[PDB]
Amino acid sequence: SMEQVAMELRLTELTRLLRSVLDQLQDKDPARIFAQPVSLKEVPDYLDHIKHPMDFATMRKRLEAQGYKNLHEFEEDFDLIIDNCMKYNARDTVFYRAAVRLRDQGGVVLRQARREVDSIG
Repeated sequence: SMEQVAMELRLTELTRLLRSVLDQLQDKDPARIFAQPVSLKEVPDYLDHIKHPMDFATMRKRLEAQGYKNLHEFEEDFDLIIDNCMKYNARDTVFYRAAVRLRDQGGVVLRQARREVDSIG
């Protein structure tokens, strides 16, 4: 139908906007701490600690499958990256500190994305 197409165009344009958001967020992680899944070869007990792992590569796969229906879902995944790290790692670690900086800096990017999504429908 024409409505299904129009809806698919909306999802495509959301995907385009989320792709730019994701690039902007990932620039706030220049050390690449959150680029890839925590290795279960190198942290074999990780899933005993963290029940829903997340990372930027995993978000990118979902994005490119148009797997985010709205900004809330995308933000949920970004928040998992930060929150998982802040639980697994202690406060006095480069990992925890990198998460805090990503959260603080990403907040700005996400504040305007919310406005752009409400604005452009």
